[PDB]
Amino acid sequence: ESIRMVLIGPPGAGKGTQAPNLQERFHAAHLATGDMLRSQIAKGTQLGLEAKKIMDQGGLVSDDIMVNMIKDELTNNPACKNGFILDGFPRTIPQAEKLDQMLKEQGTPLEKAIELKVDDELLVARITGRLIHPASGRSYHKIFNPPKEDMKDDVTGEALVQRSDDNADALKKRLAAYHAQTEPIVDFYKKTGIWAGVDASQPPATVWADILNKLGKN
Ligand SMILES: Nc1ncnc2c1ncn2[C@@H]1O[C@H](COP(=O)(O)OP(=O)(O)OP(=O)(O)OP(=O)(O)OP(=O)(O)OC[C@H]2O[C@@H](n3cnc4c(N)ncnc43)[C@H](O)[C@@H]2O)[C@@H](O)[C@H]1O
Ligand SMILES: [Mg+2]
Repeated sequence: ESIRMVLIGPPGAGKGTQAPNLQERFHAAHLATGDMLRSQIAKGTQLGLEAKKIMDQGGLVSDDIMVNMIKDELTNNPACKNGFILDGFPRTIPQAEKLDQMLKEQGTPLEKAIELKVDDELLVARITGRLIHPASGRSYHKIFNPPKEDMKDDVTGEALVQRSDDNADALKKRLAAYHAQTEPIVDFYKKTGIWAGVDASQPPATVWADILNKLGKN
């Protein structure tokens, strides 16, 4: 129950769905930069308000902002001493290089980078059917993964919402940004030898068993 890892995948691939599994199993901290940004928006902070406009256009928030955010969480979040699951970070080559240097100075290098590979065609249905519980970050899908109490988060009973960047127009922008900016990082980790690919087109429990097999832990 110590892992230091990155989850990489296109929008809707399943990072947020699998992260709880990894978190349970390894008692690692789940560091999800999308959720962090959405917290900023919810607190109504100036960073949150300017990030929202970029997020809804399917753009990427500045590397400087994102690196600083993660630097602080690694440094002064106690939970990141067990290990951590990075979800949505790094998202660009500069973020990947700077993370590399941060973890070198701390002497705690990444063990695995798991790519959740899934064709883009499948991603539209996942995005447009998604409901989230804003408070926990938990995602459901109207077709593929329903709440038992529909439109209600099961674990709190609290209402589910749609994400404001979860539409086909923004998603086209999101997918392009992923192929242009994020997908090069997979090669970076291939060169460092910590990459493993997973078939994220399978259903959740099957992807999870695939991830466990690929972490060398099952
Ligand atoms: N480091 C950074 N640098 C720059 N900018 C940054 C940044 N970090 C964040 N940002 C910014 O913030 C924005 C949002 O970031 P973020 O929120 O991190 O978005 P993302 O990377 O686009 O990912 P998603 O959350 O959409 O996908 P997911 O894979 O986690 O999906 P889920 O598991 O819910 O699953 C999707 C849906 O399908 C479902 N599902 C999951 N798995 C399966 C399966 N196997 N089969 C069927 N249904 C499934 C779910 O139930 C759900 O309905 C960015 O676009 C950018 O603006
Ligand atoms: Mg997510």
